Amino acid sequence: SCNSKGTPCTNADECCGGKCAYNVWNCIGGGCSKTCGY
Repeated sequence: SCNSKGTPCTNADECCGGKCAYNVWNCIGGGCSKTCGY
């Protein structure tokens, strides 16, 4: 059970590829929503 890119998560495990993290310019690390890369 995994997820795909563009999907919200809290850990890399949530991503079949292992790329869980948020990438924003107006969302400093600390209260954001990480997304899948692969």
